[PDB]
Amino acid sequence: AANNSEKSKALAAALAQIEKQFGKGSVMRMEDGVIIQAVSTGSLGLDIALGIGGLPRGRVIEIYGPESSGKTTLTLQSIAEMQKLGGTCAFIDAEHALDVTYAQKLGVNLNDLLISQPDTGEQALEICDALVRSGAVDLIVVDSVAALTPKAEIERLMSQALRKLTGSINRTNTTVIFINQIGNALKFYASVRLDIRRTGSIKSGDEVIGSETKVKVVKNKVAPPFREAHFDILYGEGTSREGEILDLGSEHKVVEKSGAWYSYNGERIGQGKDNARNYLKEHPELAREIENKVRVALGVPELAGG
Amino acid sequence: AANNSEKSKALAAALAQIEKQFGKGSVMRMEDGVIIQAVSTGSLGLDIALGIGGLPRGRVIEIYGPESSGKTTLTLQSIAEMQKLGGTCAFIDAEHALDVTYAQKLGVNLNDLLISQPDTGEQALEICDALVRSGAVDLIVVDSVAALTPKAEIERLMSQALRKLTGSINRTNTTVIFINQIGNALKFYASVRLDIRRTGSIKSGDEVIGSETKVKVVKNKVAPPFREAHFDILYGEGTSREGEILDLGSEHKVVEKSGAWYSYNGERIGQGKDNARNYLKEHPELAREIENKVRVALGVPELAGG
Amino acid sequence: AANNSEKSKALAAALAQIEKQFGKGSVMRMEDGVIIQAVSTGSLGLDIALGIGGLPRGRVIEIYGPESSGKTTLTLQSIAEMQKLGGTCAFIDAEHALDVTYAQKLGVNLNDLLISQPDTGEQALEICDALVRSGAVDLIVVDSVAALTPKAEIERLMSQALRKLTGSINRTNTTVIFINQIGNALKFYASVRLDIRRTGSIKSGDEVIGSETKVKVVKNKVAPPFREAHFDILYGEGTSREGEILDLGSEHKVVEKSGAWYSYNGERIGQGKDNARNYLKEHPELAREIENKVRVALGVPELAGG
Amino acid sequence: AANNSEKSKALAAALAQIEKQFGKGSVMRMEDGVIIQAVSTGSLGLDIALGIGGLPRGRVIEIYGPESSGKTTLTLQSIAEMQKLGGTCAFIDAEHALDVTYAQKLGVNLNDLLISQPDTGEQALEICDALVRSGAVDLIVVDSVAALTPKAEIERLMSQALRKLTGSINRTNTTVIFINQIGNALKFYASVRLDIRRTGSIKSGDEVIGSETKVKVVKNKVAPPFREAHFDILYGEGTSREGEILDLGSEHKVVEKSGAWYSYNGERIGQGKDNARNYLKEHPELAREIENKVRVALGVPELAGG
Amino acid sequence: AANNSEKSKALAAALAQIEKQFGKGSVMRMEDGVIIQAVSTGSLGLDIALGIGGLPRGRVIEIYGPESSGKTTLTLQSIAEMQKLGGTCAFIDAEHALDVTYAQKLGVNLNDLLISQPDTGEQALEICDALVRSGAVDLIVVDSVAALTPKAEIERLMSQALRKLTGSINRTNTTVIFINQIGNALKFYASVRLDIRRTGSIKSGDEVIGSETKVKVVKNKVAPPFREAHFDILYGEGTSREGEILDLGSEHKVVEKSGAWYSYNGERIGQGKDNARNYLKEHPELAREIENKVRVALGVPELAGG
Amino acid sequence: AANNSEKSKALAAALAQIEKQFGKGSVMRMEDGVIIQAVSTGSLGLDIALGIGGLPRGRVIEIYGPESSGKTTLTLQSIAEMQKLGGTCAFIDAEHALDVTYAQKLGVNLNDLLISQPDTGEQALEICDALVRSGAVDLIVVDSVAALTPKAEIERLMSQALRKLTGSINRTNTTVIFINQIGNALKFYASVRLDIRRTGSIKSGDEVIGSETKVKVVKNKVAPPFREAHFDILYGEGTSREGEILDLGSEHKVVEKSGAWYSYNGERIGQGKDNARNYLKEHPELAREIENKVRVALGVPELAGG
Ligand SMILES: Nc1ncnc2c1ncn2[C@@H]1O[C@H](COP(=O)(O)OP(=O)(O)OP(=O)(O)O)[C@@H](O)[C@H]1O
Ligand SMILES: Nc1ncnc2c1ncn2[C@@H]1O[C@H](COP(=O)(O)OP(=O)(O)OP(=O)(O)O)[C@@H](O)[C@H]1O
Ligand SMILES: Nc1ncnc2c1ncn2[C@@H]1O[C@H](COP(=O)(O)OP(=O)(O)OP(=O)(O)O)[C@@H](O)[C@H]1O
Ligand SMILES: Nc1ncnc2c1ncn2[C@@H]1O[C@H](COP(=O)(O)OP(=O)(O)OP(=O)(O)O)[C@@H](O)[C@H]1O
Ligand SMILES: Nc1ncnc2c1ncn2[C@@H]1O[C@H](COP(=O)(O)OP(=O)(O)OP(=O)(O)O)[C@@H](O)[C@H]1O
Ligand SMILES: Nc1ncnc2c1ncn2[C@@H]1O[C@H](COP(=O)(O)OP(=O)(O)OP(=O)(O)O)[C@@H](O)[C@H]1O
Ligand SMILES: [Ca+2]
Ligand SMILES: [Ca+2]
Ligand SMILES: [Ca+2]
Ligand SMILES: [Ca+2]
Ligand SMILES: [Ca+2]
Ligand SMILES: [Ca+2]
Repeated sequence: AANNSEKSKALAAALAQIEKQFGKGSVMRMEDGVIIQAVSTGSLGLDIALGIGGLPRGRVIEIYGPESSGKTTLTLQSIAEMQKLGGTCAFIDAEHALDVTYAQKLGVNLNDLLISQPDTGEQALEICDALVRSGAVDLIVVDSVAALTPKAEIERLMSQALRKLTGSINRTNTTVIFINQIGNALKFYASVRLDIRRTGSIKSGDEVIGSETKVKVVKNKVAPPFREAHFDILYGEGTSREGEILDLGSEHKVVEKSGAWYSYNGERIGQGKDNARNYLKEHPELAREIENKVRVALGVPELAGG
Repeated sequence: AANNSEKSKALAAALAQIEKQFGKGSVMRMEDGVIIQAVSTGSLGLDIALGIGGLPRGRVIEIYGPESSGKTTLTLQSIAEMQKLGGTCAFIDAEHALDVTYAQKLGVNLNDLLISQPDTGEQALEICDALVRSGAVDLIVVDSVAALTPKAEIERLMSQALRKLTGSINRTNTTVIFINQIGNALKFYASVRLDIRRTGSIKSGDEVIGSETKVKVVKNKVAPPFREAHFDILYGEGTSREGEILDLGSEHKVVEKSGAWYSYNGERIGQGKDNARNYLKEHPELAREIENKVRVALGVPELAGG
Repeated sequence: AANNSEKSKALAAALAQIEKQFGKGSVMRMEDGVIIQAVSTGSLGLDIALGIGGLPRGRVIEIYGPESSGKTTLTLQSIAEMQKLGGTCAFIDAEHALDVTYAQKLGVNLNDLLISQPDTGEQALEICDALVRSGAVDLIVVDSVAALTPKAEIERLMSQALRKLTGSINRTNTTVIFINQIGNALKFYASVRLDIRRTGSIKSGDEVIGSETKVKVVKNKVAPPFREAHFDILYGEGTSREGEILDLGSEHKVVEKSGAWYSYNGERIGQGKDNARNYLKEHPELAREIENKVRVALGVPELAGG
Repeated sequence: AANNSEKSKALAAALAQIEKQFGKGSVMRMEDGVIIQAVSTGSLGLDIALGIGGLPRGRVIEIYGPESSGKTTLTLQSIAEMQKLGGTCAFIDAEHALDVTYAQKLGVNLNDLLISQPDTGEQALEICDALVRSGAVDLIVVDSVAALTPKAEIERLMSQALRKLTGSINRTNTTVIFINQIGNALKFYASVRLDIRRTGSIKSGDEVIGSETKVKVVKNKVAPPFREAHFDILYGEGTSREGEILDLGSEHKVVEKSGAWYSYNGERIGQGKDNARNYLKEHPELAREIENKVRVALGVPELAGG
Repeated sequence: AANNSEKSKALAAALAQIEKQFGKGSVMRMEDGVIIQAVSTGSLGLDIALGIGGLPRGRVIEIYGPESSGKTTLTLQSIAEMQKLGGTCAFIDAEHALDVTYAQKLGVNLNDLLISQPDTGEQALEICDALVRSGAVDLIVVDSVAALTPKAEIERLMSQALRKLTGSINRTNTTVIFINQIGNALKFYASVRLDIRRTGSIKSGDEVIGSETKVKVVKNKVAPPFREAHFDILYGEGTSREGEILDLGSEHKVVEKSGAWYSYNGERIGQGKDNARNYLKEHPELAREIENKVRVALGVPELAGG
Repeated sequence: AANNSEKSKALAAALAQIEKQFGKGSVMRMEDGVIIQAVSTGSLGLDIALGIGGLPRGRVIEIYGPESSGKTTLTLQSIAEMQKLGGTCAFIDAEHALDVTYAQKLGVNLNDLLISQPDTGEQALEICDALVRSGAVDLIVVDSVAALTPKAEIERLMSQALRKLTGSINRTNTTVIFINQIGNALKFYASVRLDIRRTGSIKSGDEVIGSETKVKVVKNKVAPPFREAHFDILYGEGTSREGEILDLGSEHKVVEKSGAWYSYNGERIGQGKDNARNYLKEHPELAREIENKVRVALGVPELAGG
């Protein structure tokens, strides 16, 4: 009774003192929402699972998973989203696999993309630090952890580098994403860790044209962890974000399914999911409007409209 | 003399204080007119009997009467009228008898009609409350009182629900109509109670094509009670409102009967009542113009023209 | 000399003060013309004798004379003229003698004619007052004075009624004509009093087809009194107005008689009076043009052309 | 030398000042031409002698001469010419000799001719004044001066009348011609005075069919005086104007005499004068064309062609 | 350790005392930058090699080198730059080779250029002194050392003159440049000595249109000596300064080479070096903006923008 | 050595004592400048030759020379200059030759000019004395010496008069100029004596439009004597002062000759001397600005600008 009031008073005061003393995000409740500066992953479901609506800026991010699970796709979409915000992006490459026609399809502006193919793991982290320290680079993607071979071996690395790097990152608000194939110092320094995997084939006839994808946020220091997103990745197209908008939009009653049609605000979008997705692809301002309504319904920060 | 002046002064001051203290409509004179936000019943005669020109918005309405007397017809017309105003409508159904071809003939837009077929009487009133609380539903029809069986029985309900519901209704201006076949808590919470019954057959040859209908306003908190309306309900067509317009229009000298013809503003409408009704059906803007003149002559608020 | 100037100055100033104090028309000179809103009697000669070109609107008119002298004819023509102006007319009948084929021949539109056959003299004047008070009736004919029997007798009337009626008439600009067969309160309230009588037969062979008619304006408050008009009334046709136009037109040099022909503006109208009258009947716009020239020559207001 | 220049400068300036001060026509040179609104006399030779091509409008004209010299003929032709211009004419007759078959032969439209046969000389001049004052009469012929007997005698007249009449004539542009048989006040008020006389017989066999006629302009205030015209007047036909056109036309080289033929513009008109005159009578538009060329050659204003 | 701190303390204090006692620039470190009032040489590379961004004002300058190496070009550009600053310039000529079409192409305003062709070496230095002493001449070019023949010979000079001249120069802030063909007193008095030579031909086909040029700063009292600049001199155009801006701009990452294009601030300048140079020639405010960014990157004072 | 120092010390002390004892101007060096209250002669060259920039105020001036050499011109210009200073002027005339259109062209305000034509030489000097003694006349011109005939002769004069007059002149600061045609007492009392003569014709075609003029200051007590001025006097225009400004201005480097143009402060004045003179005439404030710079360069006091 007064026991319960006394107990809730004490919990609140402790939670507040913990946040003051150890920093925001140090203790959360598992289903907490958010009251934030983020860059979209290009997946609405993943932006929602992240709680703040995207990857947090000025932080270290790790994305790991088996090859062809969607890691590079997610980072190229993040680059395209950051470029849309007006930000400058760099790709530090130790894998030599980038396909720039694909990057372009995902919205990356290659004219403005910085690229580095470093001579060693040391050199990769030092170049990464130099770009962070410039104060003029907004997002860096490092591909990939394992490939970051020490000079001695070519003829604790991660750990001292990450110490130096995180120092720089905190001063300049640069976002840095490491792609890791499936390293340990990363586990503590990262504010967000994503576990991505293929969960099924998508097929046209017996031609596979894509993959069902699951991403789990296994570490999240800016909103509660362990949320998941499920979306399609289509060959040549990346995340089917328009599909997410229709699915989540209909689920949360923003978008109507009227017989065979998807409709929004009393107007038809398309007959069947493929037609409706294509219409949203052709009408990106409408797509963004609907997306933002879905974000608001779920308590997730909006993206830029306009 | 001065006795009479003193007496009239005292009556007026008491009536004014009663209205201030107990609310408008608490004491009226039986033939009072009105100085109001209403939705039409689809019957001109009933809108006139209601005094304010329709059902009052933000209030509870009860419509009761024997089966096939016209209750569902009146509520579907009210839905069509509310949709014409731009309002969102819901039908909460415990009778499983709705005919949507008929609803469409009466002008209901099924695309925009919310529908619920609840699992119990409790569930019906809770869903009704949730829709009222949304602030986004303008009119709810609940069919029907008796059918609202308590969960325990399936395996005071009305009374506590109506307490909660009327609280919500007053905050959001939602209109809620209960259809009752021939419950007690309704008698006090309802601002308007309608008693509807069939009073005769309408025939083509020996084929009955409709029914003469009488509606009595047995409770009216927004204008004086106990007025009545008489109109035809035709199978497949609902209230013969064009017939009411010609009848009341001619009665109150707005519409002329010139020999065999009905005429308005010096122009023929049709030869005989059937032809004139059909012409008004084909010329709804004229029908509304004449209807509104009749309303004005009787001291009843107008509907939207245009 | 200066005596004459002083005397004319004094007369003028008195006449002006009398008009200001007692109202226009209170003192006139017997051959005064006019500087007016009127409705034609259907007789050009009578419209001229009235000075203002017709009966004055917003006033009481009395027309009296022996039966079959032309009273009803004059009032039906006045109705037809008022309807031509767009005005609404009523006939209050205590004589039960109206012939509506004749009324139609005289140009009355029966569709728009209000009719009343009152239960008593009181009822006649009360209905007359109600029509005046509507503000929507332009001309009322009351037939006839003597027939207006008091209720008590059926089982001062005129006088108190005329007091009330003239009050209403002055507010609404309604014209009211009383037909009187040959009452006293009428003598003062009437602005115009007409004395009409038959003065001779008109014959085809030994078949009488009409009557020579004399109307004397015995009271005139809107222009000088005691002028007279002489015209034919033909069975089935009313006043021979085309005959008046030719006669007065030729008299005042507007219309030419060239040998056997009547001519206007250098063009033949017809050979002999009957042919010329028929031509004007067939060419009413020409008839009106010539009529208006005659009115202008005599200092009488014009009618509508077009 | 400079004497001559100084003298011509002074003369011109005086002539200009005289015209400004005393009016146009006050001083002229005897052979002056003209730079005018006129009505033809029906004689080309006389229209030329008048300088302005006809009698001046808005002026008083006197025509005097022995009986049968051609006075009435000239005035009837002037009437016919004025009617051709669209003007309204009046004949004020104290002689009782008019032959209207002759007037018609000369082109007078009797339908439009006003006629007066006054009771006295006074009455004649007063009617003349009233017609002038109308502003609607273009030409008045008064026949004849001597016959204008004073009332007293029947049981200075001309002089006070002419004062009043000339006042009216100047305001309204009416032309007034007085025929005088062979009065003194006329000598000064008239702008033009014509002296007409027979100078010889015209014969067919020993049948006289006409008369050689001489007209002298003894007073002319609109162009120089004392010019003369000589022409034939034929019984029943008036002035032989076609003969004048051929004579003056050939004299001034407009018309050719080719052997026995008269020709104009390279085309034969007729063999011998009689045939050529008749052809011009039958072809009045050609006659007018040739007449106007002759007028132009002589510096005389043209008539209407068409 | 503390040995090193003690040693660095002592060096700094000595360097500071040397500067105070012998003057700024007396001891420098070879790669020192600068913390200055300068006039541009018209070569960005040479302005950079000079450290302060141009020739120092209020000082003596020597420029020496073989004929046609670019000496006169550099001094005419310095004149044009000084005139751009609003300064008054003089050219003292003992060589008689000036081409003023070329001077104009290089931006010299001939209207404001003072010119002297002295009678002897003595007279040249005395006129130079008089111009310096005026306090109204900002830059003097003396062409050329060897040609400055003593009067006695025409029928130590430099040394006593330079003593007097440097006294005047220090009081008035006049800049004086001596052109020397390849004198000894100059070696000590000069604050800056430039060694310029042709190092190669520039060709269009087999037509030589210019020369590769090297300038070495062999003496520099205002910033460290022995730096070098390499640039093109084109016949008729002088130093290719726009070429320097593109080269140094791209080298120091201010200007982008994107495929075949040079670009700055995200906007194309031109396809290939010639087109980009011409664009900068046509857009001098942009050229200056880019030049100044390059200066800032290298630690060199800026020029006036605007 | 010390001989030279002793000698220069002695000279200076003697010169200083001579000035104290005999008055300023008693001993000068021939090329001395000046350290003064003056009125301009209207000639810049003459104002410069006078050393103090004009005639000295409060002194006697003699101007002598052959007729038409420019004496009257110089005195009328002096009057115009004195009036410009706000001073009151008088002209005492024994020659009767003054042309006041010319005086006006030279800038004399005739409204304010006092004039006297005395009866004798005695009377002239007595009136001159009375005007001086008023304390209210600033400049008096006496024309002319020879014409100043003694009364006895009409039926030593100069000498006793000049004694009295110079006494008055010294008290009141009046300037008095005597014009003398080519008297002895004048030679000593005058502070300034001018010898003016024509030295050549100025011609347009073979029309002489003016005269080259030389003025020598043969006596000067306020600055060194014997300086000369040469200027044009143009018929109707007086001294060509704008021409002097351009000539002396260009000579002393204030005004530029740039090709065919005269220019000042970088702005064109006119193409050729005539155009430049006219521009300065139209822009008197500029003319004065340039004139004053020339005066300052020569060590001569300035005139009022503004
Ligand atoms: N160049 C490309 N063109 C078209 N689609 C591509 C391309 N690369 C990848 N994809 C799509 O994205 C899916 C995952 O590829 P992605 O490179 O994003 O994963 P990854 O984990 O970075 O791969 P890896 O480990 O092989 O370097 C692929 O299965 C394919 O459907
Ligand atoms: N589906 C329909 N099609 C055509 N006409 C109908 C239909 N339903 C009702 N009507 C007309 O309206 C009349 C009354 O029906 P309505 O359903 O409005 O009354 P109710 O009181 O709600 O009925 P119940 O009590 O049977 O559910 C009927 O007699 C019929 O004439
Ligand atoms: N029904 C009719 N048809 C044709 N002509 C008619 C008719 N009624 C009247 N007239 C003509 O008009 C004349 C006068 O009739 P009117 O009714 O105008 O006079 P009244 O004074 O109103 O008559 P009463 O006193 O008989 O009611 C008649 O003599 C007749 O020539
Ligand atoms: N009625 C006529 N019919 C034919 N020709 C006529 C007629 N009247 C006149 N003429 C011709 O005109 C000539 C002159 O007649 P006119 O009447 O013009 O002269 P007048 O001076 O007015 O005559 P009077 O003085 O006789 O009244 C006659 O000689 C005749 O040739
Ligand atoms: N009059 C000119 N027109 C065009 N280009 C010129 C001209 N003079 C010089 N140049 C260009 O500049 C280069 C060097 O000439 P400049 O006179 O600047 O050198 P310099 O050392 O002063 O010459 P010199 O020693 O011959 O007097 C030439 O090779 C030529 O390309
Ligand atoms: N009235 C005038 N109009 C125009 N120019 C004149 C006039 N008077 C003099 N000048 C110009 O000035 C010149 C000298 O005249 P000015 O009268 O100044 O000399 P002066 O020595 O006083 O003459 P004088 O001895 O004849 O009285 C003349 O040659 C003429 O060019
Ligand atoms: Ca809808
Ligand atoms: Ca009607
Ligand atoms: Ca006619
Ligand atoms: Ca770019
Ligand atoms: Ca004054
Ligand atoms: Ca210049």
